[PDB]
Amino acid sequence: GFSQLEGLRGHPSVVRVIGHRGARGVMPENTLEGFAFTLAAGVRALEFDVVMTADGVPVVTHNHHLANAMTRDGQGHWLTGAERQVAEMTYAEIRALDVGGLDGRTVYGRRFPDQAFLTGIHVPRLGELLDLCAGYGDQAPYLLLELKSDPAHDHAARAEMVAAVLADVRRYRMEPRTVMHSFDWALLGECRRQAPDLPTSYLSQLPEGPDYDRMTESLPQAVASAGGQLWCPYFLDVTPELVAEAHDLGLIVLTWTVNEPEDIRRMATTGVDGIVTDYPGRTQRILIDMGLSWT
Amino acid sequence: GFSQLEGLRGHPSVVRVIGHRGARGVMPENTLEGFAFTLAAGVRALEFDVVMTADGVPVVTHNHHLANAMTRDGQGHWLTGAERQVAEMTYAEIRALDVGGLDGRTVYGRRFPDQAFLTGIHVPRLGELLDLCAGYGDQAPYLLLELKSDPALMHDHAARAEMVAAVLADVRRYRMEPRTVMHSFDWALLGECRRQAPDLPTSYLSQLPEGPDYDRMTESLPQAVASAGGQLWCPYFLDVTPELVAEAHDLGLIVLTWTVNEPEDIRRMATTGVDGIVTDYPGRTQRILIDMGLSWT
Ligand SMILES: [Cl-]
Ligand SMILES: [Cl-]
Ligand SMILES: [Cl-]
Ligand SMILES: [Cl-]
Ligand SMILES: [Cl-]
Ligand SMILES: [Mg+2]
Ligand SMILES: [Mg+2]
Ligand SMILES: [Mg+2]
Repeated sequence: GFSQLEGLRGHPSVVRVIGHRGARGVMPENTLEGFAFTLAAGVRALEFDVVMTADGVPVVTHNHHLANAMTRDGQGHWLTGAERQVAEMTYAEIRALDVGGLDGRTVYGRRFPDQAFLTGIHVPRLGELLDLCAGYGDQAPYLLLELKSDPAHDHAARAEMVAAVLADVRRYRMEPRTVMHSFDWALLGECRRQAPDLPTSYLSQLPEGPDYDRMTESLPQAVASAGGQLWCPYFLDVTPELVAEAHDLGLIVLTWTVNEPEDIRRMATTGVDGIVTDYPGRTQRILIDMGLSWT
Repeated sequence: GFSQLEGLRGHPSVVRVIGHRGARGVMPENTLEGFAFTLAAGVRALEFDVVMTADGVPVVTHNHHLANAMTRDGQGHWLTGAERQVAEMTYAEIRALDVGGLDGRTVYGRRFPDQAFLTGIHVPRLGELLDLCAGYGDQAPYLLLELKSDPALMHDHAARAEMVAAVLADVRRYRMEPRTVMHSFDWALLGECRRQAPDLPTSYLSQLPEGPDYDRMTESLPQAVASAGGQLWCPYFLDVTPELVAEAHDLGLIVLTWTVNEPEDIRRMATTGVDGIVTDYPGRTQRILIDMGLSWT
C-alpha cells in the first residue's frame, strides 16, 4: 500500500508524535532551525505549511499574509501596517524578512513566551526543508505537508500549486516520507490526480471542507469515501468511538494541536495513531509516563 | 585583562544569558545534544560541570554521584538503590549508562516536564564537549566550567591538584583558554586553579544556607571574593540585592546569578543590574530581555 503510513500508524502501546510547524513552543515556527531542533529531540514526523509566492516558489509558512507579530524587517523592526500577502510577494521580497522570533507584546507572541528569540532567520523554501530532510537518508522524518490554497476559486492556480509542491517532493526524492494534508478536500482530490502514490490526509474541525450541518455520513465515513488514508480531527472533536470507526474503515487518525498536559494524556487514551503538538518534549514525557512510546 | 570576561560582562543594554548545563529545561542536561541545541538557540555562553572518574577522566555531569532520576541501566531501566560514586567508576562503566532523559515519576523529573526524552545518550568527556565547542570557531561560546570536587578527596591535596591539571590539559588541548572561566563552590580549589592557570579567570559560587563560613565571616561575599582574587561572584538568585550587586561592581567584579527560571525572577534579576543570568530556560530568558528592550550580545 502506502509505505509513507508506516511512520504515522499507531499500535496498542505506540502513539506517534508529530511536531507542529517543527516545535512552535520551543523554536520559531516553520524555520529550518526549528525543524533541526525537532529532529534532534528525537521527533520522527514533522507537520508544516506550504504556500506559494507570486513567482511560483513553494515556501514554508502558515499564514497567507506575513503577520506583524512574527515578522521583522532588515532593520530588525517589527513590521507595521498592512499584512502583505505571500501570493503578491516574490520570494526575494520574502527572503529579506526575519521570522526568527515573536513580538512578546502581541496576543500571538504571548501564547509562546518560552520560544527562543533568534535573529536573521528566513522563511524557508520547501526545497530547502526537503533537502535537509533527505540528507538524513533512512532516518528522514515523515512529512505531514499542509497545503494551503490561496483563498483569494481558480482550478488552474490550484493545480499549479500542487504541481509546484510535487516538483519539489520529487526533486528531493521524498515521496517515501510525504503525506499531502489539507482542510481543502477538493485540493486533496487534485493531489490524488497528480500524485496517486502519495497518501492524502483530511483535516477537519467542527464549527463552534464538508458541510458539517448538512452531512449525513460521519466524518470518518466521508474521508474514507473521498479516498483519504488519514483523518485528522481537531482534538476537541475526538471520541474513542469515532477513532474506532475510522480504524474500522482502514484510516489512520492524527489529532491536533494538543499542548496542555491533561489534553495530551486524554488524547493518548482515545486510540489516536498520533498527536500533533507544539511541545514535542512535553508530549514524549507524558507518553513515557503512560507506558507508551512513539518509535 | 582577561579576554574571557568579554562574553560575561554586562553593560547598560546587555544582560548575558548563560545556558545552565546547556538548556536543562529543553534537553537532557550536560549532554552534547543539549549543548548543540543551546548554541542553535543563539546562546553564547554555557555552564556545565566537571567531575573526575576513577581512571582520571574529566567528565561532564553535575554531581560526584549519579542520580537515579536521570540515569538508566544497560537494559534501559531507571537505576534504583544507592547512588554510585563517580570517582569509584571507570569512564567505560559510566559510559554504559543512559543519561538521555529524566524519570517523570520523580521530584527532579517534575521540575523539567517539557524536556525532550532521548535514549542512547552517554555522559560525555570534557574533551568531547571542548571539541564540539572549538568547532564553532569564532562563534565558540564562553564557558563557565564548574569544577565539582568530591568531598572524599578533601584531605587528598595531590588528587585535588590532579583534577585541576587534568581539566586544564583538556582546555589547552582544544585551545579553549580564550573562552574558559574556572568556576566553583570549592574556593580553595579556585586558588589552585589560579596557581596552575593564572591566565584563566576564577568565578566564585555562593549560596546562603538561609565554601566560606557563612555564619562565621565578617566581610561581605563580594569583598571575600575580591580578596580571594576572583574575577566573578556568582550568587544564588535569592541571595541577590541591588546593593550587593553594586558593591560587587564597585570592587571590579562581574556578577552572574543562577539558576533563574521563573519569569518574575528573571525580570527582577535583570532590573538588579547583574551582568548575566544562568538559566535552565534560555528562550524564556531571551524573550524577557527583549521585552525589556535589552539583548545578550
Ligand atoms: Cl509521487
Ligand atoms: Cl494556532
Ligand atoms: Cl557574547
Ligand atoms: Cl522522587
Ligand atoms: Cl538543581
Ligand atoms: Mg498546519
Ligand atoms: Mg532601528
Ligand atoms: Mg553547575
